[PDB]
Amino acid sequence: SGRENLYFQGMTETFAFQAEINQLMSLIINTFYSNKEIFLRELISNASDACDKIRYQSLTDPSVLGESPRLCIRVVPDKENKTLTVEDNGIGMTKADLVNNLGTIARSGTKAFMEALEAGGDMSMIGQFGVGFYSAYLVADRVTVTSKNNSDESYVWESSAGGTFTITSTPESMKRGTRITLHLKEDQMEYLEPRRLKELIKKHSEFIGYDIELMVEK
Ligand SMILES: Nc1ncnc2c1ncn2[C@@H]1O[C@H](COP(=O)(O)OP(=O)(O)O)[C@@H](O)[C@H]1O
Ligand SMILES: [Mg+2]
Repeated sequence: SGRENLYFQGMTETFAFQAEINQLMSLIINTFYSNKEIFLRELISNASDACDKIRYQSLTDPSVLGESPRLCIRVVPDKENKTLTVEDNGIGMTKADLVNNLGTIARSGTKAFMEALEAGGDMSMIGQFGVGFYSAYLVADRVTVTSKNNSDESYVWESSAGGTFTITSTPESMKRGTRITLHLKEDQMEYLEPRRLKELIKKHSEFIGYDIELMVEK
C-alpha cells in the first residue's frame, strides 16, 4: 500500500531544519547585501568537491564512474523559467546525505557566522564558516537539489526557507551527480545573462580543476 502498489507514483516527505540553520536561512533570504554574486562561487566549489570525491574513489575502483567517466561542471541559465542551474557528475548525495548535510545536522559555525554578520563581518566568508550552500538564498526564493549517488535512488530536496524542506522520490528517475536549481528573486534576473555568468565563472574558477561549461540559450 506504498512504494510496491501498482498505482504508486511518488512520495514527498517534509522535514524541519535544525534551529540555527533555519535562523541562518531567514537571515540570508531577507538581508540586503551588495555583493550577492558570491553565491555562484559556493555552487561551483561544491560541484568541484563532489567531483574530487568520485575522482579519488575511481583511482582504486574505476567502475564507480559507470558510463560517465568525464568529470565536469555545467552552468545552465533558463530565462523562461527564471532559474539558474549548476550541474555536476560528482559523487552525488544519498537520501541520508540530503537530509543530514542539507539542513538537519548542526554546523558548529552557524551561530558564529550570524554573530560575525551583526558585528560587521563579511557575508563572503559564509563558506569558511561551513555553511556555504545557504548563500543560494541571497539570490533565490527557492532551491531544488536533484541528486544521485551510486549506493541509492535519485531524490529531490527542495526548500523556500520557510522552516522546512522536502525530500521527493519517484519509482523511475537523473544519472550520478547533482543538479542545483535556483529560482531567482524578481530583482536578481542579471544571473540569467550570458555575459554576467561568463565573467563571474572566469572570476572564481582559475583554481577549479574541472571543465566548467556555460550552456547558451536560444
Ligand atoms: N554538488 C554537490 N554534490 C555533493 N554534495 C554536495 C553538493 N552541494 C552540496 N553538497 C553537500 O552539502 C554540504 C554542505 O555544503 P556547504 O554548505 O557548501 O559546506 P561545505 O562545502 O563547507 O561542506 C557539503 O558538505 C556536501 O555534503
Ligand atoms: Mg561548500
